[PDB]
Parts: sequence; C-alpha cells; structure tokens
Amino acid sequence: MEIRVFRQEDFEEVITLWERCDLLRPWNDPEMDIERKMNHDVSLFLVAEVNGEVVGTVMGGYDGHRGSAYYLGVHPEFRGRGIANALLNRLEKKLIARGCPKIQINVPEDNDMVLGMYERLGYEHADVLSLGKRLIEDEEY
Amino acid sequence: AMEIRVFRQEDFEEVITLWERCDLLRPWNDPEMDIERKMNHDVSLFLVAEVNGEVVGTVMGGYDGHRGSAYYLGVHPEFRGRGIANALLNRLEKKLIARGCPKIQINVPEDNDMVLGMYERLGYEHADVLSLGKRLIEDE
Ligand SMILES: [Zn+2]
Ligand SMILES: [Zn+2]
Repeated sequence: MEIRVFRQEDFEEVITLWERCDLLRPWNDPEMDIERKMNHDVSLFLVAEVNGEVVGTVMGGYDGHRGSAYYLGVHPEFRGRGIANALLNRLEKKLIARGCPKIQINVPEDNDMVLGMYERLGYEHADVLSLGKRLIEDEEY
Repeated sequence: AMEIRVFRQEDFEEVITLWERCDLLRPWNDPEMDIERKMNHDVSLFLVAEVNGEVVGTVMGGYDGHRGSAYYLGVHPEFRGRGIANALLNRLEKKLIARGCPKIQINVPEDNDMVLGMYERLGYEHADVLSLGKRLIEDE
C-alpha cells in the first residue's frame, strides 16, 4: 500500500469507507465535510490505497498554530497491517515539513483502546476540557 | 473607541508585550515563532482589539477545513471591564461562519472555572472527549 493525497474521484469511495468504519456521526454531513475540506486545502487529507483501492483515511490539518486529525479509519478487512500508523506517521511528517510545531487530537473518552494506540506513538493526554460550539448546522442525511 | 481588526506586522512587539502582561507565554511556545507561523500560514483569523490606537486584546483564531480554533486569547488587565474578549470571540465566530466553518473547538484548563464559565456563557459546550498532543517542533 501507499499513502497519497485525497482527490475528487476518491469522494464516494471515502464516504463508503467511512460507512464501513462507523466514523459517521448524524450531526456532521460527510459530503459537506469533504466539500469543506476541498474548498479549504486537501493537502493534509490522506488516503491509503491498496490494490488501487482506498482502504484508510486521515483528514489532517493545520491552522497556522496546531495540527489536527479527524476521520482516521482503516477498512475492517485491512486492520492488521499498520495502516493507521503509516497514515499518522505520514501526516506528522507533512506537518513538520510546513513548520507545524504540535499536533492535537480528540479521542472519545470511553474509547480506552484508540487511546492506548496514540499513547504508544508518543501522544500525551492534556488536563484540559474540550469546549465546542456549533456555528453552521448540518441537516440530517 | 474600541475596534477589532486583523493582526498587522506593526502589531508584532505590542502583541508579545500584551501576551507577557496577560501571563500567556510559556517557555515551550516561542511567541515570535507562533506569530511567524501564523503569518506564513494565514493571518486573517488572527484578531486584535485596539482602543485609542493601542492593542489591548488578541485572539489567534484559526480554521483547518473542518474545525475552527482559538489560541492566545488575552485582554490587557486594565481593559477587562468591557466585553472585549466577548467582542473578540464574537467576531472570530462571524469570520469562521463567513468562510463556511461549521464548529469552533477550544481547549481550556480543567482548573480554570472562571474561563470555563465565560465560554459556557458564550454558548460553548463540553465534549466527552480527551485531548492528546504530540510536540513536533520544539521551541528553544
Ligand atoms: Zn470514485
Ligand atoms: Zn498529562
């Protein structure tokens, strides 16, 4: 396999991958989320392709101060082969390449597993509360 | 005469000074480098608040194509009776909306109830989530 940048043709294949990995939350329209990312900057939005097919994603980003990562998933049939790791290790390097000093990720608290994965890779938990506010509402889909 | 506008190169050392006075600097974040990171990337969400020509508040707003962000929110100790932080976040929020950003997320210290309360009062809600981070470039 091989990690590259998301391109428009990857659009339905990615949604259908997010489907299979249950990354889909009713609040967030994934069509909209991809459109936003496209309008914005696709360059830290990476896909893993095996056999000329997408099997993993990470929507990474950078705001001029912190790196981010959302929509990190790997196809349940492709889960043994270090894909999410290759995917995070490519993002972190693409971030360093543009002077991003730190990346920060939110993980569901009850998910003790994915929590251990990140810690393994040298991520520290911060003693902060994440606070959020909805600015634009996504319809149901 | 208070006015919120976008950060300008001229504001550079005034803002650093304000960050000092606002007890916002940390030895692991070089504020010159952070200002420079931001300028090189996109300065349009990096807001200041000026009162009679003086910069007395900032917010380094941000957007990543999915989520909006805010760092370095400070208002000069002497300019705190006046809704300036509120004005800073309100404008940032409008600016995020203007470019299609659906949501802003801000991390606040688990101790700092005064700040948690401000955000709640502004309509921010707690997410049942844990913040993990990884330093990629050390400032030194
Ligand atoms: Zn396609
Ligand atoms: Zn810790």
